Amino acid sequence: PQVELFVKAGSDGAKIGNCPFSQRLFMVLWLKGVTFNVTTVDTKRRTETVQKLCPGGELPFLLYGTEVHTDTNKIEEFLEAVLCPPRYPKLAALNPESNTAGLDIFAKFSAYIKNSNPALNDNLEKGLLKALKVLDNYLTSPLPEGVDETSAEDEGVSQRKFLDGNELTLADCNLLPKLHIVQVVCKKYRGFTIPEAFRGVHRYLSNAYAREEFASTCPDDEEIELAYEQVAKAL
Repeated sequence: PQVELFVKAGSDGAKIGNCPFSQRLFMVLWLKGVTFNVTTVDTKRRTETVQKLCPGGELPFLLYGTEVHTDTNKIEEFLEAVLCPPRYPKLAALNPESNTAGLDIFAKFSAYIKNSNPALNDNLEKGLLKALKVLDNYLTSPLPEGVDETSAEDEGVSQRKFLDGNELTLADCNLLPKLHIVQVVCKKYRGFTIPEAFRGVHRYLSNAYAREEFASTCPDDEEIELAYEQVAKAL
């Protein structure tokens, strides 16, 4: 069946807008290997076709054949269920812990970036750093080794590329768009970076930036920053 993902447009009404849900679903479709369209929607000037498909204005939404699906979590679950083996790869993580690691970071970032009081900034910075460290601990703790790596048993070096192993999973599709926003926005508006001491987080992001499924689905830095001009507050 025809597959079409509709996502909120950015500042010019044409490019993909900042939205971690849009990027998540783009990543899931890309990783499945299915043929699909991505189309943007300017909410201030929606096309007639879009107004008829999604009268309620929900975004992102997915057209699968002639049927419209809304709610990012429900869309993802649906895609995982219908684009399944043997024709398409299963993308669900094998370890439930992969689906909870780092889940709290984005809301801690939001609280941090939306604050304007200088002293309170420092409490919020600590909350964000603690959440990033808990993710770092997950990324540096071992999981069963994939069949394409033998270093753990051969040399004593346990390593993996992503949250759950050496392949991108649904968990990474949720988390990576959010971490990317955290990075770009915190650098711009706070001069804050994820500490180099968090090796797990840095190795993960390096490995992810080397995959087009992630790198190519990121909005450009200026667009992300622009989307935060009425969200981020100056101290």
